[PDB]
Amino acid sequence: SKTIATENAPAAIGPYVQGVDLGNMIITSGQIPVNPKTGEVPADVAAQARQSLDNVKAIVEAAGLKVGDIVKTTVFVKDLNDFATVNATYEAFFTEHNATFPARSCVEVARLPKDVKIEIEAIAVRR
Amino acid sequence: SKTIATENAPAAIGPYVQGVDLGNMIITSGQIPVNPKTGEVPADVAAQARQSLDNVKAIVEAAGLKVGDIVKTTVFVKDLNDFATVNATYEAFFTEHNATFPARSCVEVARLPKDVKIEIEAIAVRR
Amino acid sequence: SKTIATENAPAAIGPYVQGVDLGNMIITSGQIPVNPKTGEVPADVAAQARQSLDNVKAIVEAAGLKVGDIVKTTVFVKDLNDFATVNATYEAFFTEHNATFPARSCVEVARLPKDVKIEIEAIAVRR
Repeated sequence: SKTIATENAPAAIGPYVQGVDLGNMIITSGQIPVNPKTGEVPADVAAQARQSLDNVKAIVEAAGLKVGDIVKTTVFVKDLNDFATVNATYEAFFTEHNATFPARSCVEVARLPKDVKIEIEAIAVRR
Repeated sequence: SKTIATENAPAAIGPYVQGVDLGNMIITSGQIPVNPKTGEVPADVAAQARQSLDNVKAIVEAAGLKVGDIVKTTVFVKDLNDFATVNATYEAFFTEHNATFPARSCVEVARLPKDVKIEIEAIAVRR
Repeated sequence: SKTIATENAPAAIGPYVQGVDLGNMIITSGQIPVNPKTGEVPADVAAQARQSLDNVKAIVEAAGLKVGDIVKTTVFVKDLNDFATVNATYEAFFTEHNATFPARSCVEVARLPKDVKIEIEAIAVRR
């Protein structure tokens, strides 16, 4: 197994790595909507969902996989009242990559790192 | 890898599939207590826990596995004060299937889809 | 696949096992900061984080692996305001084991079993 490290997702400053490549299975850390170019977080929940998904994509692609290889996500949100918006963005993201939708779990948590509105972790497979 | 799709669990309307069959490992989406026959959610927390477990079972069985093949679950609840009840139902469900209990994580979240009281995701293996 | 059962982590009284050994992959149950020798929970959040990590370590080691084989954790906390402290302890724990940091997801939940401040689940691999 090996660490996945890419400039295309926010740098792993704390005691974690961006993701792990286990051979057939890749697992990402929970991605928050931090822009890897600027370090900023967009205000808009739809934009946050998209930034988190782009961060997941960067890690999966750094391991040689595609968005279409993602088979399971967990989506942690700060407010389920914004879920229609998140769902629309999430759906669009997968559609843009001609990807079958992953299996998913979705819950509203009390708070997320940096007070973001969403955090998404993903599992992808080579086969 | 392939999608698991069964009439025996609530249809996957949003941007997700019910579960994924990765070869040896099967992963389900987080199941909420929606009845696949009627679309209704039972009021009772014990009944909700059982409906979620039945939904997990439907997906695992659609992949050719048994409840006894489930090795890890995550149980998200709306209120840990109802956990004795949930635990009793969960225990009964596994016992009914002559199944070794899976590894498990349990947390109280702020809110769940459709305001349900429980959501359960599961991992099962063929070997 | 087989159950992992060790006297070195709190006994699995409810309907769960401490962890599962799936061959290459080991998955633990969500560990809470209960001391396996006394059954008590330390007051201090740093001490709680360390007790949870020690419990994870006991299960991983019972399967023949090391802390350095842990590749993904999920850390559920009661209060993200205590996260700097948790992070410091978590970092120290991995460093003490000369371990590459795992991938990680971190969220604040509404409540945890026994009103603890942290629960940590982990995935480790042999290869």
